[PDB]
Amino acid sequence: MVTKIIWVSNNGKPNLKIEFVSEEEKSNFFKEVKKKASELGLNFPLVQGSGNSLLIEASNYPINPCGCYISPGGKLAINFGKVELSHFILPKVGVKTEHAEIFKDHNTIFFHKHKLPGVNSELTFIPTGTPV
Repeated sequence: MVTKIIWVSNNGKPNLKIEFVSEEEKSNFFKEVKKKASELGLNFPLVQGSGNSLLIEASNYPINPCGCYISPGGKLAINFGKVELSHFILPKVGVKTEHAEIFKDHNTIFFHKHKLPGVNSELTFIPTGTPV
């Protein structure tokens, strides 16, 4: 699983760090997400961080809409370019309605402030069928 996500700031811009239980899981996610982005004609700025982590880098509107940005209201937002990429990614990360505003026919989510309030805030996930 994705163990946690972290709002980080790199070179003054918001990124989302994504940690995995293993390097194998990280590598599979990287490959699958890059494949899906390519099939959708998108340059999705998912980059390597470490053996077990990746980063989603900042958006570059209007050249490339995909990536992280801070919304006017101060929420960490991620634009996935197309709804199909958001739909593909979110269940693999574990992001659900309790974590973010998610719209069925739109390409962008907004993390709730109370879940990810700022830089270096972390959000951990519950493994699906974990015993008490």
